[PDB]
Amino acid sequence: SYVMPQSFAFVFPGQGSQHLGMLAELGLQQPIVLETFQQASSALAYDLWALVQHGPQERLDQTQFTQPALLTADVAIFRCWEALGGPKPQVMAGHSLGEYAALVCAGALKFEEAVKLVEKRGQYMQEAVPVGEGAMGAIIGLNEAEIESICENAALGQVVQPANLNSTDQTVISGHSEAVDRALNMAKTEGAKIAKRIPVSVPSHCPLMQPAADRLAQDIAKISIDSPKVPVIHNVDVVDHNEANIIRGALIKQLVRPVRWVETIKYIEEQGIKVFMECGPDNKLAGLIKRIDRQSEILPLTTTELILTAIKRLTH
Repeated sequence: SYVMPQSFAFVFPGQGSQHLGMLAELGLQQPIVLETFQQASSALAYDLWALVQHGPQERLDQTQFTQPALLTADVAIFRCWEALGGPKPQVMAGHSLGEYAALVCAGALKFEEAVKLVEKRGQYMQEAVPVGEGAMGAIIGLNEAEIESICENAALGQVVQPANLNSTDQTVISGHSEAVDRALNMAKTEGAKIAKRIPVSVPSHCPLMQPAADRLAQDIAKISIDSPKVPVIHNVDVVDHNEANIIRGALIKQLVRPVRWVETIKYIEEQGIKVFMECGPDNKLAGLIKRIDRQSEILPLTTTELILTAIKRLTH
């Protein structure tokens, strides 16, 4: 008899969630995975599946490859969810690059257009800061206020600021490499449990990305955007938007402003949604969400069995 399904959100991972061989199992099980990668490959003009399966590692980890790889992986998983009978989520959110996946899956952006766009996003971001001059760092155990103060004191004329607000006591900072190091050292001085560089060159979500944002804005103006059919909560402002130019603004501003992930998760939970499906490879967002709320449930979707389990959970 009738069972009201649990409300749920899809969360789409970004950078950091890529790995060689990702989706290999799902790719054997579900023809739509290879078809999706074929679509992406036609847009990119190289065999993306081959790159993701065989690498090399260093290749996959370069931004211009990571971005289309992860967008494609996230969309492939969404398509498998739908193919296996999964219903629409009540809301979607993606972490940085993941926001593009959310917009593709919400029907706002055409997949192959988005693939090309995120390749450009990666290319432009890579080029924004000369090699070695930027950095990102993870700080665990201090709150945002404490970290903001640290960044202000460490900057000394350079850029360093909160970049990803990931969980309540987990923040990534971004900026000039020297300033990031100064800030991380101050964070340790102030009692951070961890204050460490992350292995990226590109200082995303800070004003050093402005040159990339300017370039991407030109491309984004040319891409057709439809109103999302499922609300997508944007990183930059923690709200959904229906209007194309407002979505464009949100995507461009995203590059230079922090990813407000903890506020996004809190917003979703305040709406009564405590079941999250991680629509992509790896379990990085589950890690964050569980820290934000230990009572939340985050379900992986990386195999047919996991997808079917997740679908069943909605009514059981």
